[PDB]
Order: sequence, then C-alpha cells, then structure tokens
Amino acid sequence: SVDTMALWLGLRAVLVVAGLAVLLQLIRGWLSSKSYVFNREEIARLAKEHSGLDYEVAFSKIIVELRKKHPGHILQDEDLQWVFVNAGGWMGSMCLLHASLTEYVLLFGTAVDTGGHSGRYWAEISDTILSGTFRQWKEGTTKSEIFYPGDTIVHEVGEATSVQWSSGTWMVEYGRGFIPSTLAFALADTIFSTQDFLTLFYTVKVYSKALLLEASTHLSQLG
Amino acid sequence: SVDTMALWLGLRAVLVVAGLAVLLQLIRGWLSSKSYVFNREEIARLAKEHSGLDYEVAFSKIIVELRKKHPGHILQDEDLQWVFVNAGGWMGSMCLLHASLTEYVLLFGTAVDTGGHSGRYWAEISDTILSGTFRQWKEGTTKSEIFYPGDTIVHEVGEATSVQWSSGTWMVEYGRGFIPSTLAFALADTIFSTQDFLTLFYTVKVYSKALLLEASTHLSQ
Amino acid sequence: SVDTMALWLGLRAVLVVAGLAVLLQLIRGWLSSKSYVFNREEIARLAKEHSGLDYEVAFSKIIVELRKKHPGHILQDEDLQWVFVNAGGWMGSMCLLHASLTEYVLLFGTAVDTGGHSGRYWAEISDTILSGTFRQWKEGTTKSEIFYPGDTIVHEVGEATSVQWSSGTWMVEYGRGFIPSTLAFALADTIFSTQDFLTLFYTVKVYSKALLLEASTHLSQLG
Repeated sequence: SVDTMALWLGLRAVLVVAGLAVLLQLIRGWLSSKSYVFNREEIARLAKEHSGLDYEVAFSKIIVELRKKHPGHILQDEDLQWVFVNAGGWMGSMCLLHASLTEYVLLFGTAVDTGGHSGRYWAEISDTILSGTFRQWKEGTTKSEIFYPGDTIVHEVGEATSVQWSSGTWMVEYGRGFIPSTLAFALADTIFSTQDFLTLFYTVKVYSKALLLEASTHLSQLG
Repeated sequence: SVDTMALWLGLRAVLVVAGLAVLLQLIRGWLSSKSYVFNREEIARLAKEHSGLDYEVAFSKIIVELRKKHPGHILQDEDLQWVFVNAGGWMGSMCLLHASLTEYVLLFGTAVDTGGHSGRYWAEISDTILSGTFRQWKEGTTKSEIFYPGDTIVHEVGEATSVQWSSGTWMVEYGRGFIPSTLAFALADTIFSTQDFLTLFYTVKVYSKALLLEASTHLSQ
Repeated sequence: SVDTMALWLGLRAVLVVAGLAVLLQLIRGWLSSKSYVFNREEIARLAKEHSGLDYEVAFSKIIVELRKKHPGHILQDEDLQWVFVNAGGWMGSMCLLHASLTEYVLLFGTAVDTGGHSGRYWAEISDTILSGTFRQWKEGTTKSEIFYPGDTIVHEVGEATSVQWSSGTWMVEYGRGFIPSTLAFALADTIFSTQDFLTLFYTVKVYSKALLLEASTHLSQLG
C-alpha cells in the first residue's frame, strides 16, 4: 500500500518530466527559423525523375542537378563521403550533400535488411525511394504499409513509426525544421551501442563542413 | 604483466558490482508482495480460447471477458492506447489493461519482423500467442524453438533468452512479481536508443492510471 | 546567423574530443605488447577442416585440437559456458576458450537471424565459419558480400562494417591486438539495452578465469 503510493508518485514525477521535455522540443520546433532554400516538392520530383535508373547513376545525376540548380549550397566531390548511421536499432549509411541550421539533404540507405524506430520526429522529413522497399508501421495502428521506388514518404512533425528497409534500399532524404535536434537521435546508437567514435567524428565533420559552406555562400552572396 | 593485473582487478570489481546488483534484484523480487488478483492459467486459457478468431476480435472479446470477470481491475476504453515498446533491441507495441505493484496484464505484439533480448527476467511472465510466431532461444543452448497461436510461453524467474517475433504477431501477456523492476528494461532502449520522450510519457501515464484504478478499486472495496 | 557559428563551434568541440579518442585508441593499440600464442591461419585451417561436420562435433574437435597443440592456454571443461553477447544491435552467444591481454579465442554464433554494427575494430579479428552465412557490408561501399562455411572473414585494424548472421550461424573467432579495447563494445548493449547484469557477470567471470589461466601457465613455465 505504501510502496504503491511511492511508485505512483515516482511515476507522476517521471510523467511531468517527460511532458516538460516534449513541450520544450515542441517549443524549439515552433520557434525555429523558417528561411528555406529548398522545397520538399522539388527534392521529391528530382528524386522520382531518376528512380528508374540504377541507384548509383541516379545518385550521380541528382548530385549534378542539385549543384547545377543551387550553386554554392552542395558540397564538393572532395567532401562527399559514405558515413554509417546507427540509430533506433537500425543501421544504414548516409552521404550528406547540403545541411544548414534549418535544412539538410542527403542520400540515405542500407545494403542489408534492417529496421527499428523511425525516431520521434520534431522536424519535417521527406524520403523519396530510389531502390528497395520501405515498410512503415504508424503509431496506434496494427498494420504496416509498403512503399516502392518512386513513392515519397513524408514524416510529419508529430509522427513516430516503425521503419524497415530491405537489402539494397536507397533513397534521397530532405529534412526541414530544427536540424540540430535530429543529431542526437542520429548518434544515439553511436554513443551507447556501437562505440564507433570515428563515425561520430565523420558525422560532426561533414555537418561542420556543410555549415561552413553555407556561411561562406552567405558571405559571398552579401559580399 | 602489470596491465594484466590491472585488467584482472577491474574485471573482479565489475564482477562483484554485477553480483551485488543481481543480489539486490533477487532480494527485492522475493521479499515482494504476493497479493495476486489473476492467475497465469486464467489469462492463458482466456487467450487460447479466442486465438482462432481475428486478432482484433480476439482483443475485443478478451477485454470484454476480463471486464466481466474482473470489473474494477481493467482500464476503461478511454484509457486504452497502443504504446510503442523498444527494449533489448526489439520494437513492438502494448495495450495495458491491468497493472499493479505485483501484477500486470497487457496485449503485446508487432506488425513487423523484430527480435532481440528477452530481458533478464526477475518476474514471471506468460505469453499466449493469438497470431504470428514466437521464436525463443534459451540461454546455454545452441538451438531455438518455435511457438504458434494457442501455445503459451512461460518466462520463468531466472530465465534470459533471445526472443523473435514475425510480422503480425500478437499475444496476451500476464506478468506477476516485482513489476517496477521490469520498467528499467522496458525503457532502456527508449532512453538510450530511440530518444522517444513521448513514448516514455505514454508508458508512465498508462502505468500511473492503472495503479490509480487499482487503488480506487481497493479503496472502494 | 549567430546560431550557425555557435553550432559550428560545438561541432568542433565534439570533433576534437572524438579525434582524441580515436588517436588514443590507435596509439594504445600500437606500441602494445606483441606476445602472441596463436595465429589466425592456424585457427582458420583448424576450423575449415571441421566445417563439414555438425557444428557441435566441430566445436568439440576444435577444442580438443587447441588443447593438444597449445596446452595450458585453453580453459577446462568446468570453465566452458555459453554466454549471451549483445553488441552493436546484434545478439549472439560465445564460449571463450582462450583470452589474454593480446589475444582471445572463442566459439561464436547465433541460433536466430541477427545483425548490426561490427564494432569499430581496434584489434585484428578473424572469423572462420563452421555453419550458416555471414553477410559483411564494408564501410564506404553500397554492396555487401556473403561468406559460407569454410570462408574466413578478416576484420582488419581500422575496419568498421555491418555484420549479419542468419539463423544457425556458428564460427570460431580469434582476435589479436589490444583485447581490452574491444570489451567496451562487447558490453555496451549489455549496459544500455538489455540490463542483463548476470550476462555481464558471466562475461567478466570467464575473462578473469582466462586471464588467471594465462598467468598460471606463465608462472608454471618460469617456475
């Protein structure tokens, strides 16, 4: 009886703490900057246009088209690198092309069967599949949905789902919102599971390089 | 030679610390309360009786029967909610019906293929399959076992295994023992992997509501 | 505008911390002790010779041959135990036969489909398959390779990959280098995911027993 009351009080404390955390995340999402360089429809159309070719040729053509359409906002060939991404129980790899305080663009995918938590979104993400399959299991439902090359899954602000990718699944991902808040999730398993400090090095390095490119382009466009 | 001695001393320290942790868990489990509302055979039979229907109809009928035989011990329809559960490398979802200091009842399952650590049990758990398959790989053996709808897997007090569930696997779970000790494992991956603070919110909220229902029924009785 | 600079500075802090960690791991791995009892080719051939039999008979014969060719360096039958191993998102089981400050030998495998991060290697590992399949996805590439019984996968000093094992995959693993540096990765999921303190107990116990056996053999060979 007394232990039950103590447990209920502790659970209520954890409840209000977690609620405060979620509210602070929502506040940082709301009060974030809304200066956007790209649009989700643009990236979706550009990725869907090349979804029928081989995924490597699609990567190359999409990178060339992005550098053509937005000069100074895409990393150079010397800065492109495949970096592992372990998060929410799943493992894939990314190649970052653009990343700012409010937007990011990358090529994400896995060559093996994987799956796990989508990650509690607090920014808007869009994934247009180039190859493979994407099984999404939304919250509150007991059934999943499959998406194929050409489809574009939009992960909204409040959504959390179960993601699963078959072997050889590759897609182009564009994220809009409070981008730094995603880093934590993208590195969670890197910190407490894989102990891969060199992957963390590569991730923070490519993010810092993208931020430096954005600042340099800003200065060159106001200079 | 010296680094070997330092490593051995560190290993012995970790050994005694882990042993003390296990001893504290065992002591809190044994000297825990044993006031039981349900029995594992009751829940097992109730789930096996409706395992042949569709799993949603089975959920509905099992909830109705539980409210009929135990009215003040099952959450209301307004309090039922599917909450994600990330633990031991696997991901599923639960709907809690009953939960006290010594017992809990829920509907657990996944719509995708998943698997991982069963979690070092320090309470007794029972899962009666309604749909899908349950692959259990016990500790110390090199072979696994498959379980189908109608079967009931009993996770004993000391057992730790490797669990795996195929897509669309749904079952009814009843646990008796030191329930708070399970929260740690049930929230480990929620804390250090998914960063899903809202799922933690939902979990602690439904547990607090179940405890409140139990306390209200106790006070009214 | 200012937040971009602040975020870049924070990323530089994380960058230099991770770089120091990687450099310290490389330096502590280098200039390390070089007292080696086994060689990867010996273990590879011993396992490949018995890869055609049942994996349990193969385990037994390999243990007998290891005790025959290297007496006093393999644990006794009373000290052999199957211990779960949760790491990098995957889960298997091990039976440790030899383990020192510079080398370790064990029988590793899983009875279920599993996979995840290989673990950022800072020691040289070799896995010779007795049964099942081993899918390895090296870093920087978008395609994986499958290995079958008889094959030997060599995880080099700097490599990090994605490992995947099908149900019933069993192999003999020999690791050479700075063995303690692997311990962290071997226990990460045990600490922050499974909460399995008894598996941690078993792991540290068998490692201490292997170290004690090695020290006893050293003393008996100089005594």
